[PDB]
Amino acid sequence: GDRINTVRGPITISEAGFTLTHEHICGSSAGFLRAWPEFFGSRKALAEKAVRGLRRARAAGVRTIVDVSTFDLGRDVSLLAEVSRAADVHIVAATGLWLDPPLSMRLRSVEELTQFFLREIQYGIEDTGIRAGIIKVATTGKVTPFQELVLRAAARASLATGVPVTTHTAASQRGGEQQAAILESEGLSPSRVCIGHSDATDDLSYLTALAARGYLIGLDSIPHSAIIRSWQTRALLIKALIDQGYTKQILVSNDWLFGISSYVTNIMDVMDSGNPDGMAFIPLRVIPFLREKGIPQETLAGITVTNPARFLSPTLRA
Amino acid sequence: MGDRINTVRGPITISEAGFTLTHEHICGSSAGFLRAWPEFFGSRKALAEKAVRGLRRARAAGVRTIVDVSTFDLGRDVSLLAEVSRAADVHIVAATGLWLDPPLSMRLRSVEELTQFFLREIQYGIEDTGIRAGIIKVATTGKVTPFQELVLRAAARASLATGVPVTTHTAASQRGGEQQAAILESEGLSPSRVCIGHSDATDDLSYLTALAARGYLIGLDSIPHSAISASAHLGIRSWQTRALLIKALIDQGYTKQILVSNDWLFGISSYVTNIMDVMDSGNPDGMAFIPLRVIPFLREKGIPQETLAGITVTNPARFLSPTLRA
Ligand SMILES: CCCCCCP(=O)(O)Oc1ccc2ccccc2c1
Ligand SMILES: CCCCCCP(=O)(O)Oc1ccc2ccccc2c1
Ligand SMILES: [Zn+2]
Ligand SMILES: [Zn+2]
Ligand SMILES: [Zn+2]
Repeated sequence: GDRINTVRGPITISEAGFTLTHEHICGSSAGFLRAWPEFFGSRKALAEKAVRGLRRARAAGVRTIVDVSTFDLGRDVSLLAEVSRAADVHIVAATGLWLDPPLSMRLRSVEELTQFFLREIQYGIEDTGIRAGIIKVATTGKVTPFQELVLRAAARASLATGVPVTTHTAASQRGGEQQAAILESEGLSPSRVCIGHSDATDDLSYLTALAARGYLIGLDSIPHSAIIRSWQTRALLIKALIDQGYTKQILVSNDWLFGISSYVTNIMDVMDSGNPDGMAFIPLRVIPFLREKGIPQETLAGITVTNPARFLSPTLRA
Repeated sequence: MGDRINTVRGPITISEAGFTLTHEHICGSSAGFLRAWPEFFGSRKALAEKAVRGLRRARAAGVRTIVDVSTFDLGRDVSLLAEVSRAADVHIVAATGLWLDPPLSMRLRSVEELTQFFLREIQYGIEDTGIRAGIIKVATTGKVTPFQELVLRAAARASLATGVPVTTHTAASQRGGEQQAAILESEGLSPSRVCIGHSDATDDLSYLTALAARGYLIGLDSIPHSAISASAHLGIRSWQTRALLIKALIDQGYTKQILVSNDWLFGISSYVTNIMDVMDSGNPDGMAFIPLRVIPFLREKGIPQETLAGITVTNPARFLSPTLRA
């Protein structure tokens, strides 16, 4: 133990089950949900939609999701705890920073950012006692100077705790290469890192090189195509990496959410009509699509159960 | 409305406000930051206790009310305001609006949506506290951005629907007040509902008097910032220079347009670490700087006691009093 922190407390890795490693309850901004809950109809309406959505995902086999909403994505761990309890789905909460850090974060040193990430992992988030079980970082283009500080702080928090790092990248710009250079310079093992949004390219050699270095490859936005590139085209990247022998490097998810304020108004209605399966898109469409392309059950179980368990269990490090 | 002002302890009558500092902060931060990382300030309790000591000392020096012009995106925590207002027994008026650091969920909103957010905070309450804003704070860069113009129009519509005043953050060295006033007036807002803030950062009396002559309130609100080289041997600019702008505006006949404040804080995270120690070293009086140093300096220049009382009492009362909506 080696246990994984969830918003309801620690769980053993055998409890994690079928895990979606990149999801959101709500994509927002710090403070926003509590200051303007009517933007989502109400806090109650958002909670009830998320409960129904997680209960839908649970009925399709999901047992754990990783909500990679950070501070600056408006993460509200008390909402996560509520919907987790009512849906009987484990939710792992995140620390780190995404692409919208306020001034009080932008002006911090790497040492200070490290103590904030560590506080959220070791002590708890806000006054809730809920501890993060993953560190989420986002970078753009070439890593900005501040984004490099965040990566180094993330590496340092991970190295003290064994909790893994998952990233937001622009795959069309091959952004994981710069992320990997920085994280390795800190001494972080690639086996502690998921390079996410990696399904947003056709450049397989970029993904294969990262997997061959030990990185987990986050093919985590497949339903976003379903809203030229078909979602089945993105799904075939999973088979491509399987076929090259890197199934133990693959993590798959929807990158879905149940409310969104960090974008144009009503985008949630467009997203939901584009993907009515929500977070069940992965188990209900991608998994059977991979099966009829000849992927065996043992491999799919490895990807959806074994890999997330290894990824999320704190190590220390191989 | 009429003769009642919303505070973090609930409504009070005009007469209760007394000596009022119209531009102050308990904590200069970011949305969510204080609750997510209180040990940045030592602890929430350590920050509350520092604010309470500070407000008590300002109260001993005569202060009865501060206006905390911290917006959502300056990390306003009205629960913290209410706690320290009650412990110090000093009225605190809370703000809505948006400052210079709106997150994505604010940056992508329409004017109609921002108008609703501001109305929510004035008419219903901030977050789930029931505490209603008594002022609308807006900030612009020198030249107003498209989003900042949206914020100004929403602030005007909220002010016109509720009667609560608007107070602004400007770059005085770029005459920021003039672009703001033009946008506000294009929405039909009276200049008498608007304070143009940080106006003591300039020595351009022509800029200050023209705004005053249109009925704007002039926020000479950061006097002690001057109290703490460069390559060109530039020097600082003393706090007495800033304070003499008060006398200048009195001598031009615009006594009734002057608001005076410290723009102080008891914690700050929206700046490089350790700026708070530097500020407290430079101005140990905190928010008491106005009553303990500025008032006697102006008295010493022949300004009558009753003129100083009108500036620090009557002008804020007239400005804060909700004005115009049946
Ligand atoms: C800016 C959208 C708020 C949620 C961002 C979370 P993400 O970095 O994982 O990826 C997303 C997630 C949802 C999106 C919806 C519309 C457009 C782009 C989107 C990108
Ligand atoms: C920029 C972080 C300070 C919070 C904003 C307060 P303000 O914009 O109303 O005026 C001040 C108030 C205090 C300040 C202290 C150091 C640097 C800048 C300052 C600006
Ligand atoms: Zn992302
Ligand atoms: Zn995401
Ligand atoms: Zn300001």
